[PDB]
Formats: sequence, C-alpha cells, structure tokens
Amino acid sequence: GSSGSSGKSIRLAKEKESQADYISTYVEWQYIDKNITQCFDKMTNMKLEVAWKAKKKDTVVQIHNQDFTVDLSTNTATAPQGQTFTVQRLVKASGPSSG
Repeated sequence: GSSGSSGKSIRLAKEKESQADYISTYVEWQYIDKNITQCFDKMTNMKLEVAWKAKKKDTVVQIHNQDFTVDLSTNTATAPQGQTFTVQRLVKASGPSSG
C-alpha cells in the first residue's frame, strides 16, 4: 500500500539555497580590533557568513580565547569582558566587469 506524493508543487526553501550556496562559496569576514584590523580563521570566517545568510540576528565566535557576540544587524562584536569590534563582509571576486 502506497499513499503517493503529497506536495511536489508548493515551492520549498531548500532548492533555492543554491543561490546562497553559490555565493557563500566565496566570502571573507574580518573584525576591526581597538586599533588593529585582523581577520577570522578559515573555519570561523564561515561561522559568521552562515549567520549572515541564514538571516540570523547574531552569532557567537571564539575571539582571543574568549566567546564573543557578533551582531550581524550592526556588524559589531561584543563581550561581557569589555571589548567590542566591528565585523565587515567582503566578497572574494576578481574579474574585469563594468556593469
């Protein structure tokens, strides 16, 4: 006994992901320290992008051996210790384009 299909028409927020995935592939995330400008690790770099694409409000990451709260809305990191930074999103792309 087989019931059969159910909803093969109603679109889904899974197949379209291809868009976000096709982009995320190339992305860069860096944080602006007090008077220094450094970037996150190759593993953390994504931990942020994933939150910016997943429509998240904020993502926590280990910075300086201490958990920090990175807010995408404003793109700024903050910790209960007394340190705050600014996160910037950059797309890795190189090619001669006018439009």
